[PDB]
Amino acid sequence: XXXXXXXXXXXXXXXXXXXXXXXXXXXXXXXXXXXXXXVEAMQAESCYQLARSFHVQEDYDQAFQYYYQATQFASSSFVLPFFGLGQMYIYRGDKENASQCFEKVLKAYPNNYETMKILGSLYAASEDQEK
Repeated sequence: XXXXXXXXXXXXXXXXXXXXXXXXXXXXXXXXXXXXXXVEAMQAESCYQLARSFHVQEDYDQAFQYYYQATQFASSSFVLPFFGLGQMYIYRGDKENASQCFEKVLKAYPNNYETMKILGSLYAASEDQEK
């Protein structure tokens, strides 16, 4: 109602479309937000939504690349990217970097049930008594 012109607004629209099941609108909004000023290497939401579209489709290589790009883009929302990206390590067969990303996510937000469950499963599968 206010104005759909904006990189952050485009990212929010893409996220709301990807949550509502609409990958074309998400891709278009991501491209428009990456093309527009204010969002070239300062917005994790575009590459984050691209990596989530690839993750939901089981495209973990491009999803991991877009997750790393989003994590390099915006640290202040890094609980969102690395929680995906370490899960891409779960796709890769690398529990160490996955546990590192999940530990960073847990240090950012210690109230996440899903990240806590994933870290518990990873520690029970591959961790010693000191962990």
